[PDB]
Amino acid sequence: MHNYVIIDAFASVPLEGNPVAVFFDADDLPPAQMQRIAREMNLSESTFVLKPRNGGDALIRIFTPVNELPFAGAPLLGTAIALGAHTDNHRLYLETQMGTIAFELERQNGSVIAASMDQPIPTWTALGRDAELLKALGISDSTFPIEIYHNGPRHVFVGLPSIDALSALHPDHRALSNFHDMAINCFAGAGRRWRSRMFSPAYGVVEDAATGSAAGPLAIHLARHGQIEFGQPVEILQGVEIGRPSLMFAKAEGRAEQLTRVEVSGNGVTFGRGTIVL
Amino acid sequence: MHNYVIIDAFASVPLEGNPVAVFFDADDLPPAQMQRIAREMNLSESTFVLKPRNGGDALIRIFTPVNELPFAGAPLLGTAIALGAHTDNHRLYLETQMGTIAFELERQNGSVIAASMDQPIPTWTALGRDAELLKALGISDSTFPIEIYHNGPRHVFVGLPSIDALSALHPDHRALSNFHDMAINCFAGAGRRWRSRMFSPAYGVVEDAATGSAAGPLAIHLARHGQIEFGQPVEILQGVEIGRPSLMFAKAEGRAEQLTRVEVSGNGVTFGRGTIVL
Repeated sequence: MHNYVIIDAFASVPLEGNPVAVFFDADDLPPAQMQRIAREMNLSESTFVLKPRNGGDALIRIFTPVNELPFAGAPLLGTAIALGAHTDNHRLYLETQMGTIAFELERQNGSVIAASMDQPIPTWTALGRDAELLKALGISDSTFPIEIYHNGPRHVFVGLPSIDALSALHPDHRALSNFHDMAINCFAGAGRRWRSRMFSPAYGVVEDAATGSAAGPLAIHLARHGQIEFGQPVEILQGVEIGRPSLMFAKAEGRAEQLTRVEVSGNGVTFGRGTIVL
Repeated sequence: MHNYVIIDAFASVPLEGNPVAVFFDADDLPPAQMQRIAREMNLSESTFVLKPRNGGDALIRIFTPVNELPFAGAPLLGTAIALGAHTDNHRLYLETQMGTIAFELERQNGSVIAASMDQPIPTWTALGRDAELLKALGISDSTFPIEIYHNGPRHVFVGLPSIDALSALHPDHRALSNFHDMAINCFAGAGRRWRSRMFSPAYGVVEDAATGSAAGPLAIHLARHGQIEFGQPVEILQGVEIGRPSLMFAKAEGRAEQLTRVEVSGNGVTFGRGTIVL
C-alpha cells in the first residue's frame, strides 16, 4: 500500500491553485507502475518520493497521465510542501532529472504552508510565428516581444495592454494546437502585480491554474523588457477565469546574460489524504 | 579569406571544455586544403561549414590534423553553437557523412549558449581483451562489463569503484597503444552524476577533455547495466585531471534492443575569433 496526499500548489485555500498528488515511500514501484498510477489519478501530475541517489533529501519523479517530466514547477512545490510534513529541516533538496532543486520551507506550528525553489535557468528566443499566434488568440499585436522560453517545458509570452483585455481573450484552441511542445502564456499588469492565463493543447491543458514553470521565465521577460528590474519580485495571479486562482511569486537575479538565480515561491495547502491498495 | 571561431565545447567558461576551430563559408576550399588548414591549426578537430546538399541547413566536414572523420561529438556541438550565431532558427540540421544530425539550439539574448544533438545509435560488444586492458590501466578488475561501442569512433568503457580510484589511475600509455582504432574511457559515479577520463593513443590523445561521442554510449552502458534507466539523463564530468573540465549531458531512450534516441547536450563558449589569409 502507499499513502498519498493531494496538495493544491500556489494556494492557501483548498480548491484554489493547482492540484498535485504526492505518493510517499515509492521505492517499491517500478516506473511503469508509477505511470499507471498517474493515469489512474488523472491529475495534471502525480509525484513519487524515492530515496536519494546523489546526496539530496529525496529523489522525485514527476508524471503526467501519459509521460514522465524532467521538471515541473507546481508539482515540485506541492511535493516539497507535502514532504515537509515529514521532516523538521528548513531547506529540502529534491533530486530530479534536471539535477537537485533547492527548496526553502516555511512553517507555522510545524505545518509547511509555503516554499521557495531555485528553478533551472531558462533560455529563450523570438517565437517567429507572431501573426499565426496572434490570429489564434484573437488579437492584433502583443505589447512586448513574443518570446519562447525553455526550462524543460517551453513557454511563450504574449502581452496584453490591460487585465480586462486579458480576461476578454477567447482563443481558438484548435488554431493553438499547431503550436507543439509549448504553452501560451498571456499576461498583463504593472509594477509588482501581474495577471496570467495559460493555454496549451500540446501539454493537454485547455486553461491552466498555475503554470509554475512559467513564473520564472515571466520575471525574466518583464526584467529584460524594462517593466521590473532584475532582483525585484513580482506577484503573478493566474487561473482566475477558471476559478482556480493561483498566486506565484517570482524573481530573476543577475542580468539577462548572466542570471544567477530564478526564484519561484508560493503557498500550498492539503486538499486530501489517502491510501492506495498497491 | 575565411573567418573562423574557436569554440570550447562542453563548457560555459573559456579554457574549459574541448576546443574546436569552426571555419565559415568554406565552399571555395577543396578537401585537401581543408586538411592542410586542420594541420595548421593543430586542434583536435577543425570543422568547415559548407552549403547543404540534402535539405539540411549546412554540410559540416570534420578534420583532425591528419584525417577526415565521419562523426565527432564535441566538434559538431561546437559547430552548431558557432553557427547559431548566424541563424535565428531554433533547430539546426547539420549534414555529415553519417547523415543529418539534428541540433536544438539554446540562446540567451541571441547568443547560443548550449545545444543538444541526436547522435547516431551505437553498437557494442564485449572487448574480449580484459586482462591486457586492465594491466595497461594498472588495476585488477572493472566494476561493469568491459564493452566496446561503435558510433563512428569506438569507445571502450572500464568502470572504477569510486571517483578517487578513477583520479588515481596512471595508465601505461605504451601498453594502451596496442588498442587500435578506439578510445579507453574510464568512469565512476552514481545516480545522475558520473566522472570520466579518456585515453587514446590510437586517436592521438594522451587524455581527452570531452569525448562527446562517448557520452551517448556511456548512458547506454549505464542503463544496460542497471545504474540508471533508459530515458534518464546523466551528467558526465570529464577532463578534470587535465584542467579542461567538460560537462556532457546524455540520455538513451528506448531499450537496449530498440534504442530510439541517443541525446547528448552541453554548453559552449567562444574562446576566440579570427580570419585566415586563404
